[PDB]
Amino acid sequence: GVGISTGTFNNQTEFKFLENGWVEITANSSRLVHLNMPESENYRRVVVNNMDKTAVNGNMALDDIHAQIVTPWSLVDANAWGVWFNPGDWQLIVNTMSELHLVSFEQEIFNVVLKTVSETKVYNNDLTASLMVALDSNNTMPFTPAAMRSETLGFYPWKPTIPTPWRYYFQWDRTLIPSHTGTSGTPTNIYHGTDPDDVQFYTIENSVPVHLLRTGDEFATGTFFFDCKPCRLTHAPYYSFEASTQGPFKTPIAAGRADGNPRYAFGRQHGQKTTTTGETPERFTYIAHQLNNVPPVYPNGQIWDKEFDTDLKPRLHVNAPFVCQNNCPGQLFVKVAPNLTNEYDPDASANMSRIVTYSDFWWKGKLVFKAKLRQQMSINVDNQFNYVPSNIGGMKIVYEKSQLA
Amino acid sequence: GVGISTGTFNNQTEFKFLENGWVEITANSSRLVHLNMPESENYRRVVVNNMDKTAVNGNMALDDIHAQIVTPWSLVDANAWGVWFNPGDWQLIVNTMSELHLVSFEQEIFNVVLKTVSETKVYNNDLTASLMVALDSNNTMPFTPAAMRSETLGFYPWKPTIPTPWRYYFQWDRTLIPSHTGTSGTPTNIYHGTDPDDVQFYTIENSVPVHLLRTGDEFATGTFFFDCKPCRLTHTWQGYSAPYYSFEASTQGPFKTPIAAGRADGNPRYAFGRQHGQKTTTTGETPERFTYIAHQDTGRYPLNNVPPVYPNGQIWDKEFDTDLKPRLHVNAPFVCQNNCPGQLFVKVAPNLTNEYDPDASANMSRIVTYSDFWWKGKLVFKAKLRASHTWNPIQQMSINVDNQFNYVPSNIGGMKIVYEKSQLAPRKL
Amino acid sequence: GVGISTGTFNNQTEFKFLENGWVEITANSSRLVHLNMPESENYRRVVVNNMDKTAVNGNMALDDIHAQIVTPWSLVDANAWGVWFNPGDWQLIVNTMSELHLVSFEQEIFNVVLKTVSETKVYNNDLTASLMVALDSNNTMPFTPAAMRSETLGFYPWKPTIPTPWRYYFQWDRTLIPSHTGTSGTPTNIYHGTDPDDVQFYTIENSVPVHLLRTGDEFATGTFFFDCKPCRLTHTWQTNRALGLPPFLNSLPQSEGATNFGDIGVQQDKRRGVTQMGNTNYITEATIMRPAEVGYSAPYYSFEASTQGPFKTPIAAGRADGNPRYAFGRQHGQKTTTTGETPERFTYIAHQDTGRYPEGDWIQNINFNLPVTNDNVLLPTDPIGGKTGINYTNIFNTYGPLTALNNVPPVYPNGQIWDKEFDTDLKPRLHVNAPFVCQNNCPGQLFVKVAPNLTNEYDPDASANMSRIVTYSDFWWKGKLVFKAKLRASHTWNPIQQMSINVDNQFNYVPSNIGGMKIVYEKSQLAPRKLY
Amino acid sequence: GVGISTGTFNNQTEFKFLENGWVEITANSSRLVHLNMPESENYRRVVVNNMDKTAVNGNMALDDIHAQIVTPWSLVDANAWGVWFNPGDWQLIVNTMSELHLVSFEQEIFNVVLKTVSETKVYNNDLTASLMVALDSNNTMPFTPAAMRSETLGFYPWKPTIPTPWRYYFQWDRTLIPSHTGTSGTPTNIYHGTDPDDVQFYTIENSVPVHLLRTGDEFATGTFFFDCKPCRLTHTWQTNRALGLPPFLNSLPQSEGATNFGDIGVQQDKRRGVTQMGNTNYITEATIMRPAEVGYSAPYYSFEASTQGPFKTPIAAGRADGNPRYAFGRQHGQKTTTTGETPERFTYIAHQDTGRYPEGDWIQNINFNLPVTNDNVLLPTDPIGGKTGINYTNIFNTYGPLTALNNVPPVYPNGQIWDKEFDTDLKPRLHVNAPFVCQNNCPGQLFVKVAPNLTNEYDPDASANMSRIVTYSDFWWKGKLVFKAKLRASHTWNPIQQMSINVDNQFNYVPSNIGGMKIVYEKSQLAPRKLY
Repeated sequence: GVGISTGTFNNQTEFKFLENGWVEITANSSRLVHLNMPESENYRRVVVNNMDKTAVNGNMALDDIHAQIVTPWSLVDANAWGVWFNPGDWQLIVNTMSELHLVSFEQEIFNVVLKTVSETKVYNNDLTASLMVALDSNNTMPFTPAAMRSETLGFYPWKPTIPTPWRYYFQWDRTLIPSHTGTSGTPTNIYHGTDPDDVQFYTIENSVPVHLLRTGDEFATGTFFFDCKPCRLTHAPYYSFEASTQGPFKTPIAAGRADGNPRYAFGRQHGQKTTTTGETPERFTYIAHQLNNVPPVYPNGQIWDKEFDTDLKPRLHVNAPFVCQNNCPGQLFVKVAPNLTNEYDPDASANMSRIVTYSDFWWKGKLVFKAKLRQQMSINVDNQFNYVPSNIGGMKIVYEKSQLA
Repeated sequence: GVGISTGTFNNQTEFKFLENGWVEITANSSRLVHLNMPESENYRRVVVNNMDKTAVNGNMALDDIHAQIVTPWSLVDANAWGVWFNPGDWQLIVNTMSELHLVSFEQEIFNVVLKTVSETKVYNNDLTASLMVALDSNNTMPFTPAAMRSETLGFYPWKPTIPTPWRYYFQWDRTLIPSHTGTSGTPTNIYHGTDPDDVQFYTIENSVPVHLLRTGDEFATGTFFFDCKPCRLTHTWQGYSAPYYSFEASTQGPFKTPIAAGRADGNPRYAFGRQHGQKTTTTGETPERFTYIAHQDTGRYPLNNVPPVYPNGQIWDKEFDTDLKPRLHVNAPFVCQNNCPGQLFVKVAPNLTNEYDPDASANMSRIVTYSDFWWKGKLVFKAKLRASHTWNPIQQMSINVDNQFNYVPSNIGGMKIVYEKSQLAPRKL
Repeated sequence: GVGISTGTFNNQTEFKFLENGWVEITANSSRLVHLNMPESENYRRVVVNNMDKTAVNGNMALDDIHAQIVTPWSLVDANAWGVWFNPGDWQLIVNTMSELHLVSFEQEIFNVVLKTVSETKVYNNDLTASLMVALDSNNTMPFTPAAMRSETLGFYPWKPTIPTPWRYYFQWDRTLIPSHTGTSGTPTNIYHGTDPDDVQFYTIENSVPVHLLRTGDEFATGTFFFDCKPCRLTHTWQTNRALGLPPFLNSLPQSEGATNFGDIGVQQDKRRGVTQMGNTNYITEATIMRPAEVGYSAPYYSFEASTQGPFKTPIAAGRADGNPRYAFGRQHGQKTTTTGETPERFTYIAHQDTGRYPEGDWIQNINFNLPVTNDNVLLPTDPIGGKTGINYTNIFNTYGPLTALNNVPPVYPNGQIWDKEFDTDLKPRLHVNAPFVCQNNCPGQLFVKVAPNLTNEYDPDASANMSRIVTYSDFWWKGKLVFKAKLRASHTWNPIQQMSINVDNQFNYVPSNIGGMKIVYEKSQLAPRKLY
Repeated sequence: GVGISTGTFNNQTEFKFLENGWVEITANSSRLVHLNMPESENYRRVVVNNMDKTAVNGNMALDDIHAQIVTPWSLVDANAWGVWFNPGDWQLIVNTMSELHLVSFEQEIFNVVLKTVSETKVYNNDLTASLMVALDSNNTMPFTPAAMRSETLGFYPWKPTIPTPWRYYFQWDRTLIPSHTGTSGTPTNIYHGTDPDDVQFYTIENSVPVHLLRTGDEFATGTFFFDCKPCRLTHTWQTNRALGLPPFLNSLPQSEGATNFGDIGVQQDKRRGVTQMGNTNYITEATIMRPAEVGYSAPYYSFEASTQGPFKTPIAAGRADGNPRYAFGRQHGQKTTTTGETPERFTYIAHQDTGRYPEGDWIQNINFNLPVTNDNVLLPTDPIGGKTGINYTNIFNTYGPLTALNNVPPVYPNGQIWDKEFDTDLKPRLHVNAPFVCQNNCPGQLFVKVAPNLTNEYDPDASANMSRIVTYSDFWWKGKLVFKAKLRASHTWNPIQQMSINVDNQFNYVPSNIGGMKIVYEKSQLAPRKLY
């Protein structure tokens, strides 16, 4: 019933030394996930357009036009290195391993809590409510990794996290004619529409089976198994763009030398010193010491990515060190179910009235690696106070290098 | 479920006699433990610096400068004699036993209650919330014995108790040069910092498995068996010397030299609160104190193991990790040779409001929550009955007209637990 | 879980019949027990002293000095007849059965409910809180029968009852030298304190395992089995004068009438017989040697003082003096619709005879000059020590090897069923408060307590008393007391006395028109029995 | 647990057809029963005494004098036809079936919901409270059928219903000497009290096991099996005059018409046959012997007195006198939208005849001079005792050995199904209140009561009533009542009378605009039966 705990928290990293110099690294991660109800229950097709900001000449790069489907579901995405390791185990990993294999992965949701709010405020339990959960075992919905927009789960184990609200790109048509400063006119810059052949409207309910979870039950994924090739730990015009119906896009660069090497911007969930004020994210440029695979990036580096469905297939992915050879883990989508009031009628155009409900549920992840034992990464006077908390409770995770030897 | 209890309260002390003059002494103990949520979840690195008191010349002994990690957890510690034995059982043990061993220790948390508070206050059961419990099985965390700070559980089975909030020493660099009162100059007094090489930052989440306990399920520690040497409940009437009141110093600051003997210099002086011996209905913040003047006469005017001190003294302690280990520990009679029983850490889980978002730098908004959970443990000893070698009788503890009323309550609920000596019998050296 | 009932209510009485005349009387009793939380969680050593009432000269008997350890626990005690039998069953037992054994006993608490109070008032279920239950099976703790204080459970299955807050005598030392009205000064009336070696501080927590019960669990004791001697539901009418062969009447009467008596045909000094007064020729029914003595005189209303203070001497058999007096409240027999604090009272005048009549006794000189002179005889009229109100019977004591007595009768509904034997080396021959006495061990006392339900502001290092959520519990109690009894036989031509409803006591056994019930005392030893 | 349902609502009637022309009618019934807590938890003894109304002369029949023991418990009674059947099912019974037996019966309470009210009004649940449920399987309690007060469960499946508060008769003595308007003084009219040898105070706690039901458990009464005689759904038209062989007719009619009668040829003083009136040669249809007497004349609107005051003499079969008059409320047939205190009423005019016509009766002298003079005949126009309004038929009784009766017909929807046979040594041949009579045991009555939900201010020693949390409970009752019925076969050429819907009675069997519903009365015995 309600009073039985359904799981156990686990955030230890286990290093099981095997025969012939191999080692199995089991990274357990566990977070307390907070989830508020959706803003609206209906899917919305919204087109953003910053024409007033980019109709001016000489800022072709500042283009934001994109059509996306706002989906009420929220995405639980642990695809980032910071979710699984603190600086101690990554220090051990970079210092003592040589190659690294991505082995297996599982998740589970446990100890679901659902609460309601009413007027001053009072918070009450709703034992009858439910949390809608869906796992995309067959990848019906599009693959949307949250590490790109920096919206994965928080890297700190002892603080809660929120899942990112889920959305995907609609397919549209756009043309923009570039120009330099002092150009003698306004180039063409319009939003055509959507090609009907490219219209695709995915929905979680039609696609994936949804498990309704009350306060006393669980959802658990199967142990999804990888077969990716290993990544070694031992170790192109500039000012260029291209364009299509998507609009302009900066060209890809295979390897490094606010340009060249990749720059990561991030917030307080994702390694920034938590207690600093302001909305400004803290940033780093990953100047690595260096086909050759891209290097991992503690903690905003994405771990895995999907192979493309195109006839062509690139030699390497710019954004992740590993790539799904044939299949990826299923994306986990969550949503607090509609808690309706008695005044609901569906034949009124007004949006439905709902009881203000929110959910707290614990997530546990397990991620297994296999690695072969081979500078020395170490603490020093300069970097010392980055790896311990402040007086008033702040903490940061400075980025670190994945290839030293 | 919610409506079914999970364990039984027990404070019985059981004497089971065995062959060859040995006695098994099973000391059960049970308490009701009140746990508030942490003041803040974030791990804090706090430095305290009493330079105002220490800078005055002659105040070297008042050095209270240190650095500590303030954990968002609390420790349930039962490493004190008073938790297990009432005065009558201690009288029986001291008066009839010559030697004493340890056998085992287990624990459990049962009947979790988890309540919330709303504004005039009104109290509501939140059946869904969880109590985090983590037992450091492998002794990964620093061992922080609670008896030295009088932080152990209460010694009265009827009064509820509280767990100590947990905190451990971070490393700090410090130096102080002494100066007597009347010295005109100001000595060196500086907090140097902390060595990078010696930094250690542990968290409960990454170090130990953490069980969640809703309001109808248990946690049970397996019976951890000791291997300690015998403790003698007799004193030799028939020693060593040391520098009196000499304060040595190191990277962390000054520290007094421990002495393996005593007269009142050298003898340990305890200070404790109302949970742990002081009369419960006396007002004021001052602690009750005594000095344990042992019978063994190991000291000399200006070796054998330390006495047991009832009710405030320790039972066991962890052996040092150094290659060369000391002859004895000044603070407990027994010492675990490879591992001590694991430390039990408890915490009320976060209970967030709808307003929460982590991109704000401020502390999280929460629903006020507190936990009442029953705790039970059993501590297994093994003792040998004495034999009357001498013609005369030995000294024995006894109620008498002076100490009579210490052992029974007052006209109101006042109770106190006075210390008794623990090696009354003499032994031939 | 929470919503499943965990037991049944049963207040039936079953009379199962066995071969050879025996009957098994299984008496089920069930109640709804209401328990408020303790006034304070701590143990208190309270000392009571009514020095002002006792300092007045002549009030030796009004002493109430004692020292009691007040305890947060409450005791669920069912040791009284009214808890088990209603008046109709008692009619059946006393009228039909002769002997009455005690076979077994068991208890169980079930369907625990537990609520909280908060301010107007709102009552909320507090499911996760606990009721704290203990059963002292080994009888390590002091025995405390609730029957003596009118503190047992209620005698109505349809009224909720309450448990008694438990308390036991701590040791004390006291001296109270007597006085009469208008004595020369103030006698010594001081409270010494407590001697150290008799101190005994008991607590539930250290002594017995305590079970924690939530809204959805039970506690049941085992079936205790007694070994008590039989109690007799008959009574003996024969004093010494009624034993043996009566004298041969040589001259029987020739007509009916109270005035026409029979006559013994031989002069008193010429009669034949056997007598113990060897220096006398007279043989009379007052002087003929009987086989033994039935009953015994005792110094009635004598007070003796051990170290704890004065107390009355118990008298084994009554006539007045000796006969017990029961005072009881509205749970236990007083009319429930009455106002005021005055208890309803009765004196149980037992039918059993074998008492003494102190105004009829006398002592005379050994020489035995039968028309006795004043100087050779001592009467109840004669003062002892010059006090006009005291005579020799107030100090006399005929207890000896020749004395024979009966056990005290049962007293429905307020009396006590069983009792524990003293732990002394030499034990008493009877108990004045119960017919059955456990020889080795008695039913274990059952203790109950509402567990601490703390508020967020708890701080055990502070000296102030703890703040608790106001909690209270209602739990159903059920018990099963099994008797074994023999049926009587019509030994004699005449009928015997039986209990019966008549026009006088009719309305004592049915409720009034506003719900007022009462239970009135019934005699227990109606039928006569041959002593010799 | 709390959230798992524990039964299924069912109100189907299933007609299973066996071989040899029998039908097993499985009557299921289900009702939501609402129950408030008792008004007062004590058993009360209340005397009703309307001396004001019966002291007016001539109001003797308005004697409402009685003592009863009002109890906290409430009774669930389903002993009425309307609870089990609807008009369509009743039609299929009475139009098709000849005999009806009673086979089985079982009950079950399920899905107990308990709620508490706190002052605006907010209705909170109380998952820990309990509902007491008792079953008198042994029939130890006083039997109390609720049909004779119209307090059975309601007859509509969708409406919720309430159980009757329970009460039973205590003993009393009364005398009421009758009088008429214009009498010279006040007759004796006094409540004598109660006699001790007849006192009987039953309590549910002491006499049956009582189960506690929390929200999540059931109580299932086992299947009770009847042994009652067949109730017949046919009626007997044959009076004494219709028995036997008719006379031979010589002059049969030759034309059709209202006045075209036949004639018996022989003179009345020359007919052949057998007659009882031996001194009379004349043979005729009022004279010819018949095998036995059908029906009996009884003294109508006669009253007799016993220790408990006056009462009416019942009559087995009515023609007015004897015909039962049913008064009933909105649960039990009256139009549910009606307002005000007035029961809907019907008088059940049975089809069966077997009655008497008092204005047609007469007695004449044994000589029997045929054109009887005035002084040789006692007509119903003749006074008895000089009273012009009271004739000989008012005091007449001709029950005898030759008297044949039919059992009382069923009455739909308010008629009682079964009744308990008297515990007397000599038992009545028929009961007038229900067709079936249980020879040894009827089904155990099912008593219900909300448990005491106390507050923290309770002490038993207070004279005032205990303070309770205002509680009420809703629980689902289910019942099955299995019959066994024989299908009729058409013996006659002609068609029989049948129940049928028509234009006049159309809107009695369907609801109104505002949801009102009514259940009108239906005739039970329709098809004629061959008596002889």
